[PDB]
Amino acid sequence: SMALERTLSIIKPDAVAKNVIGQIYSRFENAGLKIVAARMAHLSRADAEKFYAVHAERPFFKDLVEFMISGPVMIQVLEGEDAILKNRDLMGATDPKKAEKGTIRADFADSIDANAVHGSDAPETARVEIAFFFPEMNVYSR
Ligand SMILES: Nc1ncnc2c1ncn2[C@@H]1O[C@H](COP(=O)(O)OP(=O)(O)O)[C@@H](O)[C@H]1O
Repeated sequence: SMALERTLSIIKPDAVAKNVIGQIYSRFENAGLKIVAARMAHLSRADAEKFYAVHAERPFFKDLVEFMISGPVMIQVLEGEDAILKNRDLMGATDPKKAEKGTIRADFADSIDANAVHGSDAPETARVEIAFFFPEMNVYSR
């Protein structure tokens, strides 16, 4: 057995607009991950900037923020064995052109400029990202 983990997932505005929330949810659920918190939201500039602070110096920072506030997102906490890595494996590489066939990014995105999904990349970032978007009373382990 591996540790039971929680990770923060975002279906970005591109995939929400494509109306493929359900298909992406089924990738998680069929992989053995459970949706334990969820909310559709529309991020403010400030919140997007805070959430992606780690990339504040990167050349893509401005574009990322404008993209993430361009329309509603679907945010969820995924729980299961090895959830953090499992989610990342389902998402695929940052660049959809380089992502493996069958990943969410390969299947639902075309360029790095709009790449469908976010997932926490480590235990530490998972904790911070979950607490950013959900109070613990609105996360329901099962
Ligand atoms: N060169 C780029 N141009 C536009 N957006 C980018 C670029 N690189 C990264 N991004 C955006 O910033 C997000 C976070 O970057 P990063 O954490 O490095 O990738 P990942 O989301 O695969 O963990 C990416 O998922 C993507 O939406």
